[PDB]
Amino acid sequence: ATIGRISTGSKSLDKLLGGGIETQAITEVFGEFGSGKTQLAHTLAVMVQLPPEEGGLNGSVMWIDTENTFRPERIREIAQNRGLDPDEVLKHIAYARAFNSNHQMLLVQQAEDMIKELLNTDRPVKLLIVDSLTSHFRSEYIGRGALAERQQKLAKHLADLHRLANLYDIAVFVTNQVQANGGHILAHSATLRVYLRKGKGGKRIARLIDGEAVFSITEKGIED
Ligand SMILES: CCc1nnc(NCc2ccc3[nH]ccc3c2)s1
Repeated sequence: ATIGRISTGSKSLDKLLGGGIETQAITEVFGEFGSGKTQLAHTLAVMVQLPPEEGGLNGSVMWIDTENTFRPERIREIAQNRGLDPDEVLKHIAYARAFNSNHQMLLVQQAEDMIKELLNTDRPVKLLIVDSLTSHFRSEYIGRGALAERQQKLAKHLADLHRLANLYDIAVFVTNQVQANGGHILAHSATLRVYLRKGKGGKRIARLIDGEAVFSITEKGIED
């Protein structure tokens, strides 16, 4: 399959990304609590449902929530202000809450069954969100003595996600909380790392890790 791109809603961020986030790729966004990672996730869950002329892929979405932060009301707001029908947009998001890191891993296997079911339809899965990818792994494997096993489980989880992205032509989008009092970047595992932070006057700033884009959080999700 060719590489598809999903617009983020921000022309600034799209330019930094070369057009949007890529299918057949894992995009990892990391930053402090409150930097706006979940707002970018909510916006992408709407954008992917637009036609390609508007930066979408006419796609379905699968969302794995580890922290109870998915907000259907926010999806409705973004959809309404992107000229879509909010009921239709929500109908094409499949949502699940991961109870712990082992259940989170099983949900990715279940995701593959639904991906196969929609593969040959007019609304194939094009976006798989894991928000937040590391939180259960961090809370369940505390202490230096457990770090080796934590890394083992995380590496298998990421390999599973890599496989789905490439095999089924899906954009995988994962968030990761990293700050002074806790958090670890996903080493070299993601296809692409995006650092997100707050700036003066409520602006958000994005940089590619291994220019900068600037945008706001609005009723449209994010925008310049
Ligand atoms: C934990 C209870 C649920 N079981 N399923 C749900 N919603 C549908 C569903 C099923 C599998 C999934 N894999 C990733 C997202 C996703 C969504 S909610």
